[PDB]
Amino acid sequence: AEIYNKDGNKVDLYGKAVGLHYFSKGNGENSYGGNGDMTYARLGFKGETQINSDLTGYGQWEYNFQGNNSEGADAQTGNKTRLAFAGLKYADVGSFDYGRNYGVVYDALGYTGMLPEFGGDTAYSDDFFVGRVGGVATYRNSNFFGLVDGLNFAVQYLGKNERDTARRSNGDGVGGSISYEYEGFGIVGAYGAADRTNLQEAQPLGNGKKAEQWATGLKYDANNIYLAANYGETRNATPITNKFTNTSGFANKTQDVLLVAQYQFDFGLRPSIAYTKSKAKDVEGIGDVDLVNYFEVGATYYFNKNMSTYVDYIINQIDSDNKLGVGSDDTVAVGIVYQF
Amino acid sequence: AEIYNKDGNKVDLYGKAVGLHYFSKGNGENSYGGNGDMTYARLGFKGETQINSDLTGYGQWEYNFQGNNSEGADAQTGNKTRLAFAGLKYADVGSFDYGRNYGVVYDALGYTGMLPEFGGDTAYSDDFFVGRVGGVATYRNSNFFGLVDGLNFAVQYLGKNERDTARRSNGDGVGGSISYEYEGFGIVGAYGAADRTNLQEAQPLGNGKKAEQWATGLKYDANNIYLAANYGETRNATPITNKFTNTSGFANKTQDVLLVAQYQFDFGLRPSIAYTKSKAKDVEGIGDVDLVNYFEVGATYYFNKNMSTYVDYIINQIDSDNKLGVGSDDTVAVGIVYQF
Amino acid sequence: AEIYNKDGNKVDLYGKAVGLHYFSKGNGENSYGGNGDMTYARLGFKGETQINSDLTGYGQWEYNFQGNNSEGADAQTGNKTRLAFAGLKYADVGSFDYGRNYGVVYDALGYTGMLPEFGGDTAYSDDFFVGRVGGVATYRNSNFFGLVDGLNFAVQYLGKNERDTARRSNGDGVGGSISYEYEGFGIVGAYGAADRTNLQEAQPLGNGKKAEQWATGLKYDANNIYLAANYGETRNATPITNKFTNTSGFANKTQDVLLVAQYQFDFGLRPSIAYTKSKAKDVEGIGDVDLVNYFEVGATYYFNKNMSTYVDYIINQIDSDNKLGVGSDDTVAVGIVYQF
Repeated sequence: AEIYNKDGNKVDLYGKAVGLHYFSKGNGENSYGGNGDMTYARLGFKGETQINSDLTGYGQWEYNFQGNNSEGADAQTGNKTRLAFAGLKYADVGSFDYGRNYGVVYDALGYTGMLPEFGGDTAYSDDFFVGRVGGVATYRNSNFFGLVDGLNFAVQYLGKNERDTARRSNGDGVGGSISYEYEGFGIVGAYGAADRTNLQEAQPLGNGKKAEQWATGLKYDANNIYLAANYGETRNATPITNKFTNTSGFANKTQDVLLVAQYQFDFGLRPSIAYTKSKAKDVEGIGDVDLVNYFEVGATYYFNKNMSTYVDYIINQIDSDNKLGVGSDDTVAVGIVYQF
Repeated sequence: AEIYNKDGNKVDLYGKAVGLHYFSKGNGENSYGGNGDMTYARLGFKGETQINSDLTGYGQWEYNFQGNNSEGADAQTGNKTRLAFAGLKYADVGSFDYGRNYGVVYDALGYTGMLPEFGGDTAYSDDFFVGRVGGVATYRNSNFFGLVDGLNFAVQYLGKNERDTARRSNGDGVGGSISYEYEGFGIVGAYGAADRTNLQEAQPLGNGKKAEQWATGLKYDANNIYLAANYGETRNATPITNKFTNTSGFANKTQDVLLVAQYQFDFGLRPSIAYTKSKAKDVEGIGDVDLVNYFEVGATYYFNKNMSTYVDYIINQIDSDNKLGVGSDDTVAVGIVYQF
Repeated sequence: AEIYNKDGNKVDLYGKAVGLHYFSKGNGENSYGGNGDMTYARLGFKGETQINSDLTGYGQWEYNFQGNNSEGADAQTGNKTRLAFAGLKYADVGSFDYGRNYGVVYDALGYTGMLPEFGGDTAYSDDFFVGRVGGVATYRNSNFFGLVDGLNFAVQYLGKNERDTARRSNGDGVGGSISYEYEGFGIVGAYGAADRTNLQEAQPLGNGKKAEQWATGLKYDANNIYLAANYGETRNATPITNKFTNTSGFANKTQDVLLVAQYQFDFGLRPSIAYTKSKAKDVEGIGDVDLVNYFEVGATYYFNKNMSTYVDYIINQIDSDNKLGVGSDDTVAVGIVYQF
């Protein structure tokens, strides 16, 4: 909600309270999304100030407050800053920003990250260029310096992040993306490669000294219709865990497919149909293993722009004999969102 | 403070900074409220959007930021989300919301939770239906579908919450409350019962497979006068700790009484007089033991609606030979509140 | 940003997103400021309500959200409440507030805490009266009851804070400051002494039962020019660590000097030149050792009041044979700030 706007500076304070609950059988240990209360809230700000006609400064922060913890010792479980960055946009020269933000390969995966509650399985956090990461400097150009309507690109520099955990770490790397949008149609190509840290290399699963990730996407976005598809692959970048051995590391190789089809009725109802499948290849020990594999059917109903509710239903196709221990049960999420 | 209100959506961003200090003798280990700096702040939002004349969507989040921690490792001590839920209210049909919110038995205990700094001792957090809990779906009806002015009820479904701690856990249960308000007078009755988790049962104190809590309340609220009284009981629901043995669990049984008398002078001064006593029965090993027992005398002075200061004084009636180790010293809280 | 102002109550919600990165060689273990992503954000509120013509109530809270943590287990690293207090100001009688706030000796050190990214090295947190501490009650008087323009003083009472750590702890103490400002010129004198806790005394380094800190400051602030200087000393108050022995405690004695010279060009550029040196005397075992010692050259460029960027460069004068293990390498900070 734009709570402030004076002297060329406008501040949008935004947030939401999401009552949420997952239904899966058993202790949801073997299901797709788990089970039980998953309530949470978000609070963030996006500011933008016009330094002059061609120059704009801007910043953004967003935090995640779990609403399913007790007020006891576990009270902070799941809380975190999702985004934190500042930047400048100059005329048709492009924008530049630095901070915790989205990796460039997500310029592609974004296409199918449209499910009511699930989806976007391959867009992991602190996992190089596919989701939100810290220490990324991003340059973006729109309409090719204003010379080509619809042609955009981006290059991104990822600074080394040596964390206590191999999962949340990364070495230096570069990434880029090129996309093109013509009247409802959009196509993207994105790619990044980075150094792996000592600790990532000291891991049991996955083998290499460089991580890679690319994804391409195609979409048709117009006339109440949204159809999108993604295909990408990765080398030693996707994190996996053998639940049996309690071993961990990264998939040597994966091939990822994501399809989404949705329609927005005029009265508020937006049905969703989706398909996801990410399979790992050459896992040291297992061979080829599915990591994610399911059909999604769900629907969101918008009361207006501040209120909505939805049911997301995962029809898990993973099978009980999955070598890594990946869960095979179904999950149903029901939620009620208020937002501003 | 209502910082936003356009297109039927109004956002109230609220909060407070409370400079607070407790005075108790010794290391306040044996006193009622402890001793020393207890400064803290609150930040929350309450939004409400009119989807149409009969339908309203709404959400709320509130957080607690301790102001008495260092900026060192202990910096997060005491921080937590207090409330987080979204919901809908439809015409005279009632409201429904889901998230971290107040258990229904507090519809009763609320009556006497009016002290300047203390009071409301029996309304514990993450303790089934008496205080704030996670994963509660609540239906509330006002004026009996609009057919009976002043007659309200509520039913609430509590979802299992298996936490790492027996204190912060709960099984599934249902609760309800009926209250009636006629011209300054109000009466309430509230009740809930729930399953106890394995871990709650594995505890040294308390014995059963079901937790119960009911409370009734009576109040006279008009003419600058506020007089209220509560009486309730519980089975295996109230958490207790033997300080000697360092044993823990729940009271098999308790009987709780709370009385409050206050007056609001026209110039800002609101004196308070209260009495509280909660006694546990059949504690495995001790027999009957008082858990809370005191007189309260205090006063709040309102400079206006954003500024106030108060002194709350607990005249502890617990005695030094209390079998559980419950403290017997007095405590005096002084505080200065700014809020919006 | 003043997001609210009605009925004599105005709320200023403020914050910033700072994309930040440090450049130091090696693993920045031996450099002055470290190395890598240091992105972060701030969110705070300052409220003020006019109770009547002579009386004002007010409160403030400010929090620090690190933007360089993953969304994993380390997500909360560095987060904390910086300030949290409420208070009243009455006519020319003075103001009083209580909560987590700035120690009075900082009324002096503030003079030179003006560097783009570094500086203010002696103004440690939870370190008695020099930086932000919890449980301080502060009385401030301006213009000597309105009888002497430019003459101000303050007295401050610090309540004992027994934390789990000797570094973040303190006993009771009192502090005061007197300053005088005449047309661009300002002079200050500040002083405080406090009890040290058992745990502080149980430490390997430093010896005494009372901590002291005083600093004097001189400044010339006018005509786009800012020149300031500080000199202060401390007894058993400054925290130090022998990196070799991994020993810790407080410096028996230190002598601190800080000089700053800056100029604000009309077009937005504010160059900075500074010098800092804090040396410990009588360290048990080492003798005299420098703790901080460097030249700073840097510059901030203001796009407007909401957007700026800067480069701060530390020319470390500490030498590689520093007895405590204090780092000797240089550090360069580059940052881009959006704020409101």
